[PDB]
Amino acid sequence: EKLWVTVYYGVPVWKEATTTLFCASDAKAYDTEVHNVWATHACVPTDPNPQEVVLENVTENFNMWKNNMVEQMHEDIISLWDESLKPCVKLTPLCVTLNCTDLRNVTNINNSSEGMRGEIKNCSFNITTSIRDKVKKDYALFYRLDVVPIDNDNTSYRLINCNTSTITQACPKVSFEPIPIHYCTPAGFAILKCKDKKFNGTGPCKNVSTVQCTHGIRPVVSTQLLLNGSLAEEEVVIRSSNFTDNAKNIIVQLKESVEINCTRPNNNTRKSIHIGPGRAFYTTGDIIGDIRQAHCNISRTKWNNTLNQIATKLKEQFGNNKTIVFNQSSGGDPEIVMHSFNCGGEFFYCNSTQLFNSTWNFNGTWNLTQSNGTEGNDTITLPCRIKQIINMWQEVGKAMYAPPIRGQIRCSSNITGLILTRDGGNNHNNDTETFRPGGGDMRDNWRSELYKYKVVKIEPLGVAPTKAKRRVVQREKR
Amino acid sequence: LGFLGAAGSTMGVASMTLTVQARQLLSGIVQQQNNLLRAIEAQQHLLKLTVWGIKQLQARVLTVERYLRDQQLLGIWGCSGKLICTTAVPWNASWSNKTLDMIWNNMTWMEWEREIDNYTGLIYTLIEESQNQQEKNEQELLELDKWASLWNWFDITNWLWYIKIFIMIV
Amino acid sequence: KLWVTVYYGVPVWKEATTTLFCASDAKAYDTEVHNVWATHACVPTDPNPQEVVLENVTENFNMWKNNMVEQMHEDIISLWDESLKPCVKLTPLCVTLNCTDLRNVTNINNSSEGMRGEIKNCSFNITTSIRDKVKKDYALFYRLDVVPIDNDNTSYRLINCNTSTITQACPKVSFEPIPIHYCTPAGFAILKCKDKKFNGTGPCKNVSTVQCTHGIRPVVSTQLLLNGSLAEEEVVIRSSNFTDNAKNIIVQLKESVEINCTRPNNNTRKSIHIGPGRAFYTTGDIIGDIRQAHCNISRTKWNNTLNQIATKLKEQFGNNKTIVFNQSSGGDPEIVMHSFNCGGEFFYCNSTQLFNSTWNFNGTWNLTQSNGTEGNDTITLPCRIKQIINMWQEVGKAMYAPPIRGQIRCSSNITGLILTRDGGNNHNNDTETFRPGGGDMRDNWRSELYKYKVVKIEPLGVAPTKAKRRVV
Amino acid sequence: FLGFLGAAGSTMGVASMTLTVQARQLLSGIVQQQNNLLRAIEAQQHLLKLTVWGIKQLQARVLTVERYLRDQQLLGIWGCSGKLICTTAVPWNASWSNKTLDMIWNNMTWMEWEREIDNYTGLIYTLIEESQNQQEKNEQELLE
Amino acid sequence: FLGFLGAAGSTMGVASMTLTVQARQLLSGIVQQQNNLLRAIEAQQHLLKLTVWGIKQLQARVLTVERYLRDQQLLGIWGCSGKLICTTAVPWNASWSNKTLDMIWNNMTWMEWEREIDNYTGLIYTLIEESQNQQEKNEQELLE
Amino acid sequence: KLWVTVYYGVPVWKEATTTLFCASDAKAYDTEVHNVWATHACVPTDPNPQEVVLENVTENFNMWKNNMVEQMHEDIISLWDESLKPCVKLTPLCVTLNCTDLRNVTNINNSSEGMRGEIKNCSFNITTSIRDKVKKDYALFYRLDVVPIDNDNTSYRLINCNTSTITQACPKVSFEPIPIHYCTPAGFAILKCKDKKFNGTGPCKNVSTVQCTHGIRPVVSTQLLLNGSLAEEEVVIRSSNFTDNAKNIIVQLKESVEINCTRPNNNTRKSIHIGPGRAFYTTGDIIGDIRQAHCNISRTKWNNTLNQIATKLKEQFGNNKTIVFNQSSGGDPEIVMHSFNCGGEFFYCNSTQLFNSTWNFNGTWNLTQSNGTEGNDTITLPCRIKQIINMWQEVGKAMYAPPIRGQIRCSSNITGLILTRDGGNNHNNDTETFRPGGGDMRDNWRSELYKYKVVKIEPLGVAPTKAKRRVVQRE
Ligand SMILES: *[C@@H]1O[C@H](CO)[C@@H](O[C@@H]2O[C@H](CO)[C@@H](O[C@@H]3O[C@H](CO[C@H]4O[C@H](CO)[C@@H](O)[C@H](O)[C@@H]4O)[C@@H](O)[C@H](O[C@H]4O[C@H](CO)[C@@H](O)[C@H](O)[C@@H]4O)[C@@H]3O)[C@H](O)[C@H]2NC(C)=O)[C@H](O)[C@H]1NC(C)=O
Ligand SMILES: *[C@@H]1O[C@H](CO)[C@@H](O[C@@H]2O[C@H](CO)[C@@H](O)[C@H](O)[C@H]2NC(C)=O)[C@H](O)[C@H]1NC(C)=O
Ligand SMILES: *[C@@H]1O[C@H](CO)[C@@H](O[C@@H]2O[C@H](CO)[C@@H](O)[C@H](O)[C@H]2NC(C)=O)[C@H](O)[C@H]1NC(C)=O
Ligand SMILES: *[C@@H]1O[C@H](CO)[C@@H](O)[C@H](O)[C@H]1NC(C)=O
Ligand SMILES: *[C@@H]1O[C@H](CO)[C@@H](O)[C@H](O)[C@H]1NC(C)=O
Ligand SMILES: *[C@@H]1O[C@H](CO)[C@@H](O)[C@H](O)[C@H]1NC(C)=O
Repeated sequence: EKLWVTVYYGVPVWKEATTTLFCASDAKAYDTEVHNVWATHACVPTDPNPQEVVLENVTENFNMWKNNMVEQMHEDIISLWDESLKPCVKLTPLCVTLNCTDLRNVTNINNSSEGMRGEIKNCSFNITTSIRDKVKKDYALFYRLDVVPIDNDNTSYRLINCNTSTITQACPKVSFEPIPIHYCTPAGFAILKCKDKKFNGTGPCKNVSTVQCTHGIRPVVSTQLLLNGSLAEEEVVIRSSNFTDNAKNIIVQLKESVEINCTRPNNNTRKSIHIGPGRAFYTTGDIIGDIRQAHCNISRTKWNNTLNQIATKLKEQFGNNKTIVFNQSSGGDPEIVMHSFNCGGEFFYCNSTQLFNSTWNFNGTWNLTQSNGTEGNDTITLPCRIKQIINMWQEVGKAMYAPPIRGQIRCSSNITGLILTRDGGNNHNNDTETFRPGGGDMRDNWRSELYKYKVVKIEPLGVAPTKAKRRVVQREKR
Repeated sequence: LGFLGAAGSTMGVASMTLTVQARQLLSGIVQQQNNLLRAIEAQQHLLKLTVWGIKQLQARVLTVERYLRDQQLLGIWGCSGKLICTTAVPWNASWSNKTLDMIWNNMTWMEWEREIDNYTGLIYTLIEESQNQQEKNEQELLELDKWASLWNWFDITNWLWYIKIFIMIV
Repeated sequence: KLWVTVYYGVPVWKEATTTLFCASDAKAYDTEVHNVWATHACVPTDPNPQEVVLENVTENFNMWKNNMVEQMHEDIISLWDESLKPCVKLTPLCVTLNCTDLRNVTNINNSSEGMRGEIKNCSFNITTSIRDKVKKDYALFYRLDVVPIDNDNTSYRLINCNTSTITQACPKVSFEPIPIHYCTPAGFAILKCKDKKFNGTGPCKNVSTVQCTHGIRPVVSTQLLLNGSLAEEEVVIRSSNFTDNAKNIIVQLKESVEINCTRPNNNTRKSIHIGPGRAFYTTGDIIGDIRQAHCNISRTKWNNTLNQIATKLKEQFGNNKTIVFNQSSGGDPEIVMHSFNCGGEFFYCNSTQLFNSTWNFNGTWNLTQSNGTEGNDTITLPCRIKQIINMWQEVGKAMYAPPIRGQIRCSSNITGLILTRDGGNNHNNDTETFRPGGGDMRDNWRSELYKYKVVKIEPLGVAPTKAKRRVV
Repeated sequence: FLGFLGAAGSTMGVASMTLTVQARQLLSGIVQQQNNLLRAIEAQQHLLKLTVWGIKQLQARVLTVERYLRDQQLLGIWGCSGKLICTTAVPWNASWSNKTLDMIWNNMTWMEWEREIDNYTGLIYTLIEESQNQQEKNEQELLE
Repeated sequence: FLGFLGAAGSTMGVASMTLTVQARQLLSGIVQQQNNLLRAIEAQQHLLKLTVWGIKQLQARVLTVERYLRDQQLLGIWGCSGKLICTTAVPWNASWSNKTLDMIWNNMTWMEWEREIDNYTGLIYTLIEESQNQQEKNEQELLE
Repeated sequence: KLWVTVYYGVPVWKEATTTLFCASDAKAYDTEVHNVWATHACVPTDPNPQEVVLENVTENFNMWKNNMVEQMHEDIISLWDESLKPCVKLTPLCVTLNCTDLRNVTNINNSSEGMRGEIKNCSFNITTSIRDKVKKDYALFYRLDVVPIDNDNTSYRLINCNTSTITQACPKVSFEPIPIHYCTPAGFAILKCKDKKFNGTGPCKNVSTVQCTHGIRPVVSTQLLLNGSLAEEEVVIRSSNFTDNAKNIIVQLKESVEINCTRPNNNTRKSIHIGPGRAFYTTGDIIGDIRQAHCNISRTKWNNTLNQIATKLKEQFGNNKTIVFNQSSGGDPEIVMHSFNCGGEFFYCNSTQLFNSTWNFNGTWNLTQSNGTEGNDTITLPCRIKQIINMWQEVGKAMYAPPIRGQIRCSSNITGLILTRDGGNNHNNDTETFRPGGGDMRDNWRSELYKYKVVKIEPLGVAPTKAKRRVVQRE
């Protein structure tokens, strides 16, 4: 009946801790030696076979809002972007009055100036390059949004954020293509994966596994609709900090991939004007062919069902006997008001009014509408304005100019999630709930993937009472 | 696999008795990973302190500290030899008032430590380390025995082969 | 017969020089504010420091050759350098500065009472982020920040302009000094003298060790040590060579003297844009009468304080001695006039009413007591503001401080004095003189680090014993 | 009982029983024991992008890691890697301070005894290195 | 490192003479020695600060330490963390080599020896630690 | 029975790539004021280095496939990046320069010297820190660093000003090369091929090993190799593919040739303050007249050394082929003119005289005799001076050398050549046309890291034995 401490190295005991994660991406990118991605350049290779064990009989508590991974991932992507644009030309010298004459395409009225009118502004200006004593008059086919009327004059515009921020042009060579990034924990640490088929933002996650490396979390930054992300399993899942609270954002994860065909159907000849010693400012030379409106194609039926599905879950989350309004964003940052995301290296400010507009009766028919022909289903095209000057999402002092991508641009992203925002607005006799689209927080975008991951440390050493005792005998012979 | 698992299995379960194996595997996985990492750093050689570079560097240091600290304790406790090591320190009812069957067959390792954490320090950081210090002293204090050394020398004088000759006669 | 016995963990330490790290209090974290000294970067301070005492020990100390002083000298200046590194450079700001006597054209507020000239309302045509736009803008520069130019009664310019850059201090960063705990890496330790009186260099009977220094506020002050540590029931005087004059004389006080300092000016902030995403902050309008900055000091307290110091100095330079407290002869305003930072605002005070004392050796030394507060006018120190500040060891690299919106209130604790013995021929009359000193971040560091020294711990040890390695 | 360096003034004998106290804090350090911090910085976050202090803390860490390792490596060369108090077969030398064990362990403190042996130390270390060579050689003959 | 491998790799036998028992401890000894010399240097200058060379030395220090650990970790996996030359219970799968033990030790150099085994060398290591477990499981039955 | 036994420290290495740390005596750290290629960082070299000779060891060394050359190149470039990072930039100085008054006295001064206005009393309406006030100043700029504009016989600018940023190097920083010992970390080793002459790639008979490389000077030169190493008993020609014409021909000499070089002028070092805390450095008149920089080569020694190289070239392409040392083909001046740095000052020396010799195997030559020891033994190299150095790899990132005060004198040790074989139509004529080359600093490092090869150290080793783990078997 005598127990003595017996130290065991390798006991299966762990503790919720935080550690410096390291990136691990496929080596193929290193072999291609493109090294144009704003990350992955020095990112180590990934274990060909992911190593995961089943934590059976285990019940770990998981909290998305308290997942330090999201905070770290946020800092990582923020720095990676800064790192990439750190050594690239700035548009600080380009800060002059811009004589923005409308594109000669206005002379070609055709049909409402072809696709769009005033979207592109052939602006001219006086610049001082490496030669300071000598000034130079140059023209740049800038788009709208990037220009702001200044003197209230007809052809008097200026680069947006000329004084509010320092416009830095991202090096044209660099490529803004998110490639599967796998965050990995160092030895003595382990990412816990909420394996539960369905899991609310916070709470004990039953079905649970673990990984030493996150799945390929593409650092895709997109507003409202989450493109190219992790699809929900079987059931669309809505996650909020405080659903009843309005300020809080609402993370809706779609179970099915709504493929979106976005393209920039304009053949573009890119130009470059030298501004500063060994510094060249890239702009657009000419829009060869009729100027057409950039647009994205999405099956109404698919989206109609997707809005039907989410609506049901929103009803389950709140009052199943309440009305539900998908009103469009109530103003705010252009990114928040209109779906935005990167495609081919150009950010597409695309309208999403058509997407978020339909409403639903608590007792309305809940059937999945089928297609009624190519013309019947058609596609939800979106008026898109390309804003090259892109400001930081959480800082005003920093803004980045975007090099024009020469030639036709086209992408095929999968819609995998949607950020919404509940607004009670004193619903008359309640029985109503508005869910305008949300976005603008990169963290929110990262949570959509780390929703299951949870970093924990490991403690192999362990002591326990055992009838056995250390034998005081020391002499080998006696 | 890099993972011990078997956390849910309560202490004493065949898995908890076969932990040694999974631990030998893990200790090995550490090299399988370290060697892999080293091989790459030899090829890519992008150890440049980049955004990921610094991360990799911090990560490398953390792993070393983890391995070193756990081994240091083992060494001071006189347990550097193998994972499992019985010690001479008896358990106090204050540390726990449960039968071995309870503390084991009934408690999982995670659950167990949780209760002992309140005493974990006094158990090993103090008494256990002291035990070894006293043992070490007694060792050399017993190595000054003159007759023992002379008899021990006699053993090396024949290198304990005389007994083998007896076996040869047998 | 004996055999070497390897003893691991022997309690033996040796003087060493190593890098140290700061461990700021976790309360600073909670505040969630950007400190210039990166108090947030500093690791959390261990709740209770371990001050294990080394009994039966007599460790010698050398405060004048301590590495930590030099190491921190660099650490504090680097912290400032990296803090103001990414801030507006105020480079284009310098141009032609046409100025007026006061922001008030006449006695609009208090021209008569207001120190005429202290405003020097200078106007200038600066270029905004738009390269093709020039704008006339006005600003207020205390005489200490404007130099007459072209000998034009109204033409002036920034003081350290032409010579070096004057980057404005990033406005978000706070300059509130937070206690800092320099901690030794594992395998290293800091030894602390507990002796109630310590010369600074020599043996120590009460010696303790700490893995972490006590909290030290990195305050930079001249002719004075503010918010510093206190001696023990005795003012202590330390100098590498007391019989030498140049060697600045460090004094640690046993009693703290309160110093209330404030800016009685309600000021506003004007963000003149100078460059894309670069906003220069200046004072827009002062709301009300203009009152010069000052500091309140007790007569008796300061009197009693000097008395004790004077005695210590006679005990240092022969009993029979007359300690004459003179002021600084001349040199950089930094070391001529007592200067200190207050709520993100530099203050140059004329401590003439703190360093004016002859005191005959044969005089009443009875501790002066307060009889009537009305009669005991709290010494008021004439204080001004030098917004542009300059590095102490470097001619170039000057820095600007953005104005703070509103009146500022400070109340630090006098805790030390820096002095410079001058061997005037009058010494033949035993009239010892100790002019105020300063001008060296190191002198301030030596005052707070005298009791600490860092030693590497060597756990490896050998010893002879009758025990022998047995093969069997 | 005694603190980290509590046996500093204690005789070599008394201090010999407290060796573990120091050995326990050779690698154990506040920065290393931080693990997860109650601060936005997580495991030194990212060295705060190599801050003035981030470097210091990083550097200070490597010195604790290399130093402890160096000390172990030594004991490892001397064979008694895991052991704390070892027993060498190196015969003692009279020149190394002709003193009786009573004075050494009941009077001289480790700090004092070291200062004396400092003059002749590295030599002893080499004598152990070659003694293990002889030991390994002898053991090899037995293995054969 | 002064006498770093003072004697070059001869026939594994001639190399496995006193040379191995000595050079090994001398090599590891001088390795620590030169590492200790670096400690005095960085203590004397303290100029190593994220410089082209400062980053080089910092990464080099980390490399050496982690490469030392991997070697020692491996010794630990097959309970050989004590003696530099530890025997195992694993027999030699003739597939690894048919070479006469004499030749292996009389007409073969370590440099050549490892290559023909570079394929199995890793396979062997796994058997070495797997057996260590078999032996421990047996020790776990010897109840000692 | 055979039981595998683990052996620690088995003498086995493997070609590896490892980060190398510079090790210099740092004897210049005491002179903290003086900084050179980060001398302070370089940890002091071991006072007693020992080369362990690898007896009965043969190894292959690929002087070209040598990672060290690559690392040195990256470290050398990064060193310059760090040195120029905090230094000033001539961005605002790229103004229209009214370059006139080539020289004060176009009569007695330049007179016969081929000066023809090398320096120019160039004046320019540039601003200063005052910003508001704009002042015109005059500074002598070398015709080499200046480029004419509008051909108005007046408007001029800096050769790279419009297309490249010029960063003024900090004057306090010296550019004297110091011995840098590239030391490998523990667990790694640098093999040393000790054959008398090494083809550059192949099995090496004599092989040794070093913990650190021998002192290697960071010398950057073109068409020549200065303060370098010497060959063994014989000039050695080294190339990746000699029979290929493009591959640069690396030659290493067995003996050294003194190259007395000096700028024989007393120069006043005028400095111009432009921009807050920014000061440009230039020349304030030349004290006295202008003497053209020149280099002294032993006429006979050179004749002999060239003959030695020629004989080896015969041994490389058949004696039948005549060795024709032609002058540089053409291209950037850096390569066209043997250009090096003297005492922190960059030279540009015409090398036509040193490369104008046809060594026809069919012509008899009994070496050369310096009977006229006094005179007629100094091939005076017409040396020009340049201050604006362009990055050897990129178009941008140029650097200005602040003028040095007084006469700049030096004496290096020619220790080899960098040559270029030409695909001429005279291949049938058998006339190996070899012309001097340069512009690739990697070659400079190869010429010194040729005898080194970094390899990993794997101490752990396995070996079958007749012994078994019986000791631990019983527990
Ligand atoms: C570096 O050193 C070399 C060697 O000294 C100098 O060049 C050689 O100089 C010698 C004279 O000292 C030259 O000799 C002359 O060559 C003529 C050409 O024929 C050559 O080839 C035939 C092949 O059958 C040989 O038989 C013959 O000997 C030569 O090698 C000969 O026609 C000359 O013959 C005689 O007549 C002349 C006068 O016409 C006399 O001066 C001679 O003494 C002799 O009686 C003679 O042999 C030799 O050709 C040179 N070689 C080259 C490569 O040009 C370099 O000039 C020197 N460089 C410098 C810069 O100093
Ligand atoms: C065992 O060793 C013997 C000796 O090396 C091997 O026999 C040799 O086989 C090779 C290759 O075909 C021949 O070139 C030799 O002539 C053989 N020598 C002798 C002495 O017979 C044999 O193959 C080995 N067996 C295995 C399977 O390892
Ligand atoms: C230098 O020595 C190498 C050998 O180390 C010679 O290279 C071999 O030459 C033969 C015949 O010329 C070839 O078939 C081989 O392929 C070559 N390489 C090897 C590795 O054997 C070489 O000819 C010598 N000379 C030069 C200029 O390289
Ligand atoms: C102080 O000195 C004065 C003058 O001698 C004397 O009258 C008085 O009693 C003394 N005591 C006090 C008030 O300290
Ligand atoms: C530059 O321009 C100013 C203003 O016209 C003039 O005074 C000055 O002489 C000019 N300098 C040169 C070099 O022409
Ligand atoms: C070169 O060509 C000549 C022709 O005269 C021939 O005699 C000689 O052998 C060839 N090769 C050598 C070794 O020079």
